[PDB]
Amino acid sequence: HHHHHDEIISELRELCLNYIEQDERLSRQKLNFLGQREPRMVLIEGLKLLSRCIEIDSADKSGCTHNHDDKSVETILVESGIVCPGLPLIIPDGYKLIDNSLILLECFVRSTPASFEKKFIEDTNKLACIREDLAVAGVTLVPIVDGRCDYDNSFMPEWANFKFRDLLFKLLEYSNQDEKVFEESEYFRLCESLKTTID
Amino acid sequence: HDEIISELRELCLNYIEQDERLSRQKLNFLGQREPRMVLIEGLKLLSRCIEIDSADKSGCTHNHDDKSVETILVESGIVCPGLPLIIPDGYKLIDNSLILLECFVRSTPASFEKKFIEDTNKLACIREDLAVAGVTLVPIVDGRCDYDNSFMPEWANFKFRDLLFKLLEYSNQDEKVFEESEYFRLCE
Ligand SMILES: [Mg+2]
Ligand SMILES: [Mg+2]
Repeated sequence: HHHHHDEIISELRELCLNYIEQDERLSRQKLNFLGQREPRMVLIEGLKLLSRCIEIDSADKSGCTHNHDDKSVETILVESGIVCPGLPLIIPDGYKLIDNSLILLECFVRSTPASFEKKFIEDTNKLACIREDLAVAGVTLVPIVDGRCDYDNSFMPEWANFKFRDLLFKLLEYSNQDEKVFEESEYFRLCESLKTTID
Repeated sequence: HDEIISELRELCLNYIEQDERLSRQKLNFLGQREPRMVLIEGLKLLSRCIEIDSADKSGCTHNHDDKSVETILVESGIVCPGLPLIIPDGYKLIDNSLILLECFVRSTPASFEKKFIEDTNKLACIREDLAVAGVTLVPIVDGRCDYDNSFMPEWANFKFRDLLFKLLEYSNQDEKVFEESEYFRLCE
C-alpha cells in the first residue's frame, strides 16, 4: 500500500476522523493528535487521545463532569465559594458538587488482577486522605474509583479501538528503531559531548 | 485538487491560533475530502473566527452550540414561548437585558448596508415578545468590511482565502457547453 510509518500515521488520522465519535470534549485532543508529524509525538498524543475517551466515558457513566481542564480539588471548590486551603494537590478525572456533597472520580485501566487491586487501593486511599479537610469546609466527599480491565469506551467502536491500538503498537515498535538508529548518529555523540561541556 | 486541500490543511493546523472555541470547526474542516465541502467548512471557519472576535469585542458570549434565543432564556430561567426561531452569533443575558449579537462580512457599501438593515430587522422583530417576558432586547449588529480576525496572521488569512477561491473557480468543468446537448433533451 505500503506501510513504512508515514502511512501508519495516515491510517491513525483516518481512524480518528472517521470512527471516534464527534464529542466536543475530545475536539482539543483530536486536534493536538492530528497536528503531529513526528512518529514518537503521534504515538504520544494518540495514547493521550485514547485515555481521554476512557476518562470522559468514565465521567459520563459515573454521572459527573469530566475534568476537562485538569483542575485541582482546591480549584473546584474555590470556584464555588468554598474556601479549603491546606489540601494535597489532587486532580480528579471527574467531579460534581451537590449541594454540599462533592463527587470525585478517579478511573484507570489495568490488565492483571494483581495490578487492578493494587491500583484500586491506591486511588481509594488517595481520595480518602482528604475526606476530613472537606468535612470542615464543610462538604461531604463522595469518592468514586472506576477500575477497568480494558480500553473499551463509548466514543470508539471496538474494532476501531483495537485497530487504533494496533497501529499505535506498530508506530512505537518502529520509532523504537529510529531512536536506536539515532544513538549511532553523531548528533547523539555530539549531544553526549554537549552534556560533558555543561555538566 | 489535493495539493490545495493539503496546504489548506496545514494553514488550519499551523497558522490559526488554538483557541478552543474554534476546535470543533477546525476539525469539521479537516475532515472534508471533497472541494465543495472543503469550501463551505472553510468559509464557516473564517466566519467563526470573525464571530468570535465580535463576541469578544462586544462583551458577550459566542453562540458556540448555535443555541436559540428560546434556549438561552430557559437556561437563565425565562419561560417565554412563542418566539420566532432566532439564532444569534453572540448573546449575554445580564440583569434583565438580553444582548443579542449579529455578526457578518461584506465587501461593497451597497451590500454592506443591505445586510446591515436585514440583521437589524431580524433582531428587532423579537423585541416586543422579549418585553412581554420582562427582558429588554439589546440588539448589536456588527458588520465588517473584510475577514481580518485575531486568530490568523494577515498573510495566512489571505492565503487561506486565495486557496478557497481557487476551489471556487475550479467548480466549473465547462459543462454548460453540453447542457441541452444531452441534459435539456430528456423529457423531450
Ligand atoms: Mg450566524
Ligand atoms: Mg451572523
